[PDB]
Amino acid sequence: TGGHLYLVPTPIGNLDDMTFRAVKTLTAVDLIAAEDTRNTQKLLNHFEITTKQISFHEHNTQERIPQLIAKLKQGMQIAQVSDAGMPSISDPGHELVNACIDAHIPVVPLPGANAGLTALIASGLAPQPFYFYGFLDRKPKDRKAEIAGLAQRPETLIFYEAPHRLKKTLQNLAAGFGDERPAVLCRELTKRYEEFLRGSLAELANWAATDTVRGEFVVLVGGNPAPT
Amino acid sequence: TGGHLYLVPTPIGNLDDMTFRAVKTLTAVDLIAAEDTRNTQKLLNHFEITTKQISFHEHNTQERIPQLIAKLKQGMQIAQVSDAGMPSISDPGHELVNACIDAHIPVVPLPGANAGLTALIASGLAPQPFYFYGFLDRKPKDRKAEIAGLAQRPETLIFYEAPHRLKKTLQNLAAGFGDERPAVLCRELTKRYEEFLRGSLAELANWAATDTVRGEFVVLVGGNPAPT
Repeated sequence: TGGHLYLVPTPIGNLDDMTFRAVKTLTAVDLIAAEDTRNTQKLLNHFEITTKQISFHEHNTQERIPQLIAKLKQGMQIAQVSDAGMPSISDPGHELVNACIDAHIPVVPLPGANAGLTALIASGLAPQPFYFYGFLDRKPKDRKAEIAGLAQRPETLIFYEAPHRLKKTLQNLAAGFGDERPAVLCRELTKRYEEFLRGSLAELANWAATDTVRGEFVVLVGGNPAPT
Repeated sequence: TGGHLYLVPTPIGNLDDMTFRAVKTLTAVDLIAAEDTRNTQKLLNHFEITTKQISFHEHNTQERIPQLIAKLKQGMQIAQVSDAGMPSISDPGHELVNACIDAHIPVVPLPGANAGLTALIASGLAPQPFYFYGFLDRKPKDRKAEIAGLAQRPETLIFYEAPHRLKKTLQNLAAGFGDERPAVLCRELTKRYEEFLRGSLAELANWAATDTVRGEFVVLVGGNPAPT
């Protein structure tokens, strides 16, 4: 059996969100390439997986990718996992995938947890068509602009936001889209205090300024109801 | 404990793509609302789940939703599952979710299999931002038009297509986007003969005319490299 790269999703805060095939695959490969081996090691212990790990992240790629490709061309079975959910949505994973396609190594993606889509289905927002975006820009000036250039998308839009940034990002959202644009926040997805907060953007920006904001948020935004 | 609606993803052709929490949840609820109880019953047997089912699909919604809401307001724990993967992306599920939000019943989405995203991560196409679309229009005239109105999206686009329609849809894609637009087909995702075919749209339309086309396809299309 030739070398195969397996893309394996991991839980987003609930260990039972692991799949049977994820367990078997991580047990079966010769090596697991992880963003955070210390964090990943916790997951493997809980499922009693003994597979060795190798670190693989954004400070590693230029050194790690050729090492990984080489072991794959030798016939090694390798898994790539991220810190939470769906790997290879981000650059370091996506980059290893392209190297595999280039070296004609097969890539087997396992289906599994994705926070943006999991939130989407419970949001009450129209779940199809949809535009997954992720984090808005870190730089204040660059964010206000990428929002304005999205104010006409007619579909549900999906963002992620870090807690300390939620308030300001909701305000910009409301500035660039309109206060009365429907939206939904998903806090603590898959954990004890999982919570959806639904309302307008103005309404949710306000709420963000009054509360203890903890944990990563999914921020869902209804599309423009009359574009162009 | 109040009534809760659980949205539970099911495999897309591999039974190990089931999650631990999916098993526990379907074991724990009082009732499971399924698109195809006969097909769903097979899944429950294999995991030895004995929970009763109730049919729920697009010919059922107007009768079933009020029945379901009522049992939820009584305190019943109910799960909704689709025929494959991620439920409540489609109308009948989405519609039950809105009724829950309206009646202030909690909705707990479980993370799980989604064919469009699972393909995406192995495609070699830029996986972020992305625009999940699903099936293009059934009516020939309405398809050629919805394609032209997407020819400027700069992100990866994700469609689904039925086998007998793959050839014609690839041709229209190439007519409305340009022959040289990069694309990827994902055939038999998660099954024995799982396969990604990567190349230009012209290239893949051609291939569709020469081969035995079986099973549902994911069809991924790179974004316009210079919009507007």
